Amino acid sequence: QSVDQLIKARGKVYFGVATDQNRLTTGKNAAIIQADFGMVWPENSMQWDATEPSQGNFNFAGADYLVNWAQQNGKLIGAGCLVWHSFLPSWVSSITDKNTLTNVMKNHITTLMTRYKGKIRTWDVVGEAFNEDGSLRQTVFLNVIGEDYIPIAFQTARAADPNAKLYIMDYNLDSASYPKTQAIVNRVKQWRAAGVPIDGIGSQTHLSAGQGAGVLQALPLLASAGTPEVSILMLDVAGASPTDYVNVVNACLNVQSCVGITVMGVADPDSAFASTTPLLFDGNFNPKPAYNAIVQDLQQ
Repeated sequence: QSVDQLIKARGKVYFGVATDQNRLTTGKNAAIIQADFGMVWPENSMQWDATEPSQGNFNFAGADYLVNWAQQNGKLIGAGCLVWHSFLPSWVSSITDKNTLTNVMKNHITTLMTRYKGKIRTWDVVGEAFNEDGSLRQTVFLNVIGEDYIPIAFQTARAADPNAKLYIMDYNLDSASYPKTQAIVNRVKQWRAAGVPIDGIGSQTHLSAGQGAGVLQALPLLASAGTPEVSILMLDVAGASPTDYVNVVNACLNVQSCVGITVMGVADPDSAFASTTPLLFDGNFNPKPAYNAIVQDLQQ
């Protein structure tokens, strides 16, 4: 049974998954995505180091394949991350002029978003901008441009494709008493009051065993920032306990503005954390107990 169809029946937009070309051509990934998921994200093919490995010169072969596949199969598309220190090529992190880096960042955003204009439901514009104590992470963008880089990125993105929902995303937003959770709420409220077009907060939900329960309180706190949408993305859970997965799903159902959930991958062996077997399908592409528990939870 399709978790995407069932979550849509409960009033949400999608249950999605991250993938890319060589997953769609191997294993049983394409068949599972076709049957069970409503939205696809590029795992790597839209990141900066994959799309702009040298200045002004873009690589789109991998991203084009995924966008075309999604359109042919009637799936929604999410994409990202436009500005994320973890996937920056060296040529960007060696720029020291504020004007130059601003133009480089705007060109990167505008080029990617224009190519797929109108085809992408959600863009992750800025990722992992916060330290664990809630201060802003001292990346090349903060050091060279200053805190204005976040407003600039979102303004540029809105102009490039007004149809897309624009998100900021971060991890370790899984507990309501963790300082980073309240910090992103504080800053997003301030940015939206200044007219910055942040449509969503995406919570990168990479969980250890037993941490699902905390999301029931953290996700409503994230929603208190007043963005139109929030989402769970990059979801995986060490051990893949049904209890942890059901708690995350119910957090989504309890938060009106939470539009859906994206899991990090299909089958355990293709996880970056494969030894923790943290996904919903096993190494033989069989649905795991957590998958069936989600199905039952969505039907009750």
